[PDB]
Amino acid sequence: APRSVDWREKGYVTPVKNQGQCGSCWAFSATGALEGQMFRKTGRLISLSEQNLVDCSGPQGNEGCNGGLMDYAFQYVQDNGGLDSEESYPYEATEESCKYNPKYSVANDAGFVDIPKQEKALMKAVATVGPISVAIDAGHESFLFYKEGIYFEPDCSSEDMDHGVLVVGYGFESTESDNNKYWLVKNSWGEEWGMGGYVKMAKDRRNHCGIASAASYPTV
Ligand SMILES: *[C@@H](C(=O)OCC)[C@H](O)C(=O)N[C@@H](CC(C)C)C(=O)NCCC(C)C
Repeated sequence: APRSVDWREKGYVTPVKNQGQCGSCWAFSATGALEGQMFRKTGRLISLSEQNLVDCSGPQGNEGCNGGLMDYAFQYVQDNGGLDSEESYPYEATEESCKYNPKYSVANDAGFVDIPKQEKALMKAVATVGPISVAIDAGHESFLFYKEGIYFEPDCSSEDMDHGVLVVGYGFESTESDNNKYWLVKNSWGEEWGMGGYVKMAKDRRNHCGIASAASYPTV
């Protein structure tokens, strides 16, 4: 497979968003993955509504600002027959009653694919599909203060993930330790966090922070 992938250069990726103080990481991960697959299909990049997911995908198992899962979001879009655009259903960082309106739907999916729990399988998916939804252990102060370089947290867990994010590619850069490979990850904490809102997370370092343990994408 390729040594370097960046789906932002192919037009698959919207700008970095900010979930605020709502526990809706799962919705931002899911919209990011669906934005990529919809672009793959139609050639149009349209920002999608996280609030739509927060308010409306409870029946699929999500819990609004109290948490959720990207697969449940993908199941909602399939079950519901649509998902509204960001512009039409903007983000409020709080859970309200469902206000979905199919007239303003701009996306659909026919299910989702869970990737085997191996970084090699994740690499194949990123290389051939587009941006991929992933879960990571972000529960460390080092992640809060990340600025640049390849993120490696020795206390990171590969089994207990708490934050859904989006892999938009992978690459390499020479480092002191010769652990040079990284996943290119879009976060949802605004562009002031990390490197314009992105983090390079250690790749092929024993599933660091669990990035390959719960990876998936929607079928479009
Ligand atoms: C993620 C978030 O906003 O983190 C703060 C930045 C949420 O807390 C969240 O939904 N977490 C989620 C696991 C992620 C998606 C890997 C979770 O804890 N889900 C629990 C089960 C769910 C069915 C309610």
